[PDB]
Amino acid sequence: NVPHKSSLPEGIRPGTVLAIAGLVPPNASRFHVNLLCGEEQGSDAALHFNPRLDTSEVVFNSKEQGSWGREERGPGVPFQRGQPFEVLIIASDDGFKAVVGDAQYHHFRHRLPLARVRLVEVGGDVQLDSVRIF
Amino acid sequence: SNVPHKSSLPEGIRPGTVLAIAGLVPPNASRFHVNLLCGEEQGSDAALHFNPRLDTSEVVFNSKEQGSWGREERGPGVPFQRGQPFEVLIIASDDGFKAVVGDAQYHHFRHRLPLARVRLVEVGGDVQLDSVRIF
Repeated sequence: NVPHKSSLPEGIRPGTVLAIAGLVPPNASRFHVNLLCGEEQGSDAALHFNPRLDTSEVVFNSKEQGSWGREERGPGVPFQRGQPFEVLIIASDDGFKAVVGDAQYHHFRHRLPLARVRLVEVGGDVQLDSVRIF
Repeated sequence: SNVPHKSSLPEGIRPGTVLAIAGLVPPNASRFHVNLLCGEEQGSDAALHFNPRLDTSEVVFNSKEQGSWGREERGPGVPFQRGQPFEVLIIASDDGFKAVVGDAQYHHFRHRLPLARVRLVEVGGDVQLDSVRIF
């Protein structure tokens, strides 16, 4: 289950849009999208977006110096085993707006500097159709 | 055909706002528009006028301020077709508006009016509107 990696050569800014389309496999337990601050294993995560099919929830968090912050959770779980999905992660000045299925889902206020984000990683139990940066 | 469609934005929009517009260009369409307007009055100032012209095969970008239009900019050819559906994103940044069409970057329009002046999104002209969403 190797995680997908896409570099952000000039990082991201208010107005950057990450569009991720995929399918949750029928036996899926969980998957994630990470906005990381570099290529090092264990690099800080400005945003950890973690749909959990097994525990019926979506967890948001950040990671800094190897320790996880306090979890935030969205309402319910807008993902279904066997079903395709489209997520938008939109950077603004205040944080990240996660859009799922054409509806605003959660707003994660910035914990780390947005200028530190350099890499998108997608891992876990997910079939990745496309990652696009607008 | 959902038109003219108005989405009021009383709190305005900021950098990181995404306007997703989907619809059908009907068989004999001449042109349609997406306007980011500064108020509800007729002839209001426009931070952005996005104007696909099927009849002349151009896409024009412009602004209107103090009742006067600015200098038009033009995108690269026309990524719309009579009889075909489309998906547009208009993305606001600190610097301007990025127009995405069919999942490909199409044009960047540098801000001419302060983004903070925008109060309303209007869609009109020869388009059968599917959905207008603002994130």
